[PDB]
Amino acid sequence: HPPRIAVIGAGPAGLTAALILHRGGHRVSVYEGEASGQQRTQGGTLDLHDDSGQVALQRAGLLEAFRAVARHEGQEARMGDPWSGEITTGKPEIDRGDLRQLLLDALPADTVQWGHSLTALVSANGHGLRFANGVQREADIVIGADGAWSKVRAALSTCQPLPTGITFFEGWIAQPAADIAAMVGQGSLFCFGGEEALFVQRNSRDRLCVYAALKRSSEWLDAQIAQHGIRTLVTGCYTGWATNLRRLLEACTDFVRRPIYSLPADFCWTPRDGVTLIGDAAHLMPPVGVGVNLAMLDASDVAMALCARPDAISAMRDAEVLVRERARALMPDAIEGFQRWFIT
Ligand SMILES: Cc1cc2nc3c(=O)[nH]c(=O)nc-3n(C[C@H](O)[C@H](O)[C@H](O)COP(=O)(O)OP(=O)(O)OC[C@H]3O[C@@H](n4cnc5c(N)ncnc54)[C@H](O)[C@@H]3O)c2cc1C
Ligand SMILES: [Cl-]
Repeated sequence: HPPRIAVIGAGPAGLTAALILHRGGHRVSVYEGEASGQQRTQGGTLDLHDDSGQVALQRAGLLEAFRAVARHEGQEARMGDPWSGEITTGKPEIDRGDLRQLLLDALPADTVQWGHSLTALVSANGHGLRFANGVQREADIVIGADGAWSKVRAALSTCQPLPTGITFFEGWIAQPAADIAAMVGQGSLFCFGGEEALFVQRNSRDRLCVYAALKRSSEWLDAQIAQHGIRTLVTGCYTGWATNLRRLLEACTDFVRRPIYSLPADFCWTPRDGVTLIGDAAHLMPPVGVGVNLAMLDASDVAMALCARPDAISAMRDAEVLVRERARALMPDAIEGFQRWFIT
């Protein structure tokens, strides 16, 4: 019988896998924890690399669609001196929500099962899935594309992501003043102040995404935030910075706390027939510019294998080796490199 394929997660990995499987004539459902009204809130910017994200879109028949919608407007990465506030200068881009929309727009209406938050995977008739809403399903193939805190990973491993000692505080400037819009430009502004850093990107709707990155223990942040709240704590950490960069920070309405976790480079799970992990589920690592690109490439490796080969279990097993070998080669530099951003 043609296999019942369950994808857990409607991120870039899960949607990329579902689209390649659908186009290969496979029966695929994606189970997404979030309700449909959740895309269109995410608008951070990213670029798809010619050897990963763009390969995945080509495999899914969407490379030209991506090229039609991408910005090719020569977005430059700028550097800011935290103390002088001086800015210097030294790749097809798409907002995160527009990437997810592109994949959703290419899929049949029924593909994604919204409000299906996986709570258990129970293996051998194949694999049982239980959802927080009480729904039960049975699948022959389960692709874990369920992100940093993958429930599918929790079925295969007791190993958890570890804190990096860095937390990003994410803010938005919906209508930047002329001065801060001109300072950031059309692209990115990166400011490394040691244990404080500031990462700003303009998205396709001329909104600024702000990451206030703090090297602080979770315990210290808990105490300070409990007392002062997020906004006061975040702004308080940059009082030694140039006035121009502090104004950029103070223009943010709210901040969300985004602890930066990573799986360890030595991460392993015992392979299980008919179950695998892709993207952040398989190899969550600090945000050094690989995550969406790897997620989509992983999805395309696994989905192509399931389309090309009649032995589904063996196809998945071979694709998993490639996913894991590729990620293990990148994770040490990602983990150590990220730490070196915050050295003093
Ligand atoms: C602050 C920050 C900045 C980043 N910047 C960049 C960047 O500039 N460039 C870049 O390439 N990457 C960046 N990343 C990394 C990137 O966001 C991720 O690597 C990428 O989104 C992973 O895709 P995915 O499909 O594996 O997982 P996700 O995109 O996390 O998708 C997982 C999906 O699974 C769903 N889900 C979770 N648990 C369940 C469950 N139990 N049942 C059902 N559904 C579930 C979630 O709702 C979600 O839709 C950044 C990350 C952070 C934290
Ligand atoms: Cl990343």
